[PDB]
Amino acid sequence: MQLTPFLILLRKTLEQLQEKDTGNIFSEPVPLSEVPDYLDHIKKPMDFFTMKQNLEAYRYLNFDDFEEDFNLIVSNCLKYNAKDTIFYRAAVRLREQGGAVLRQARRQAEKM
Ligand SMILES: C[C@@H]1Nc2ccccc2NC1=O
Repeated sequence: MQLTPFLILLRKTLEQLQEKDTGNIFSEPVPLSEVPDYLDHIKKPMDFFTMKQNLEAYRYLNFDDFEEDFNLIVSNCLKYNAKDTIFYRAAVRLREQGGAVLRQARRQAEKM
């Protein structure tokens, strides 16, 4: 498999995932200024801006490593926030809508 078409696919997939995050609540790292306790139990924060930087640093060389960091965005949010919050439900919705995006992208990758 060739590297450039694969990264082109990951770039498109990342854009499709960001489109599902309409509030842009996962676009950038969680502000530790407003959430000073966030690192107490979130051992690896993740967000789409960080994912873009990892992508361009050639840190995602297979679909699973890309998908793992997306799942981290979701799982961090479910962990930190109470179930009755907008944040928690936004993570549920992203898990649902992003899973469909990821399944189609992986089918495209496996054709390579
Ligand atoms: C991910 C999401 N972002 C955020 C921004 C500002 C305050 C708290 C949060 N908590 C979150 O989980």
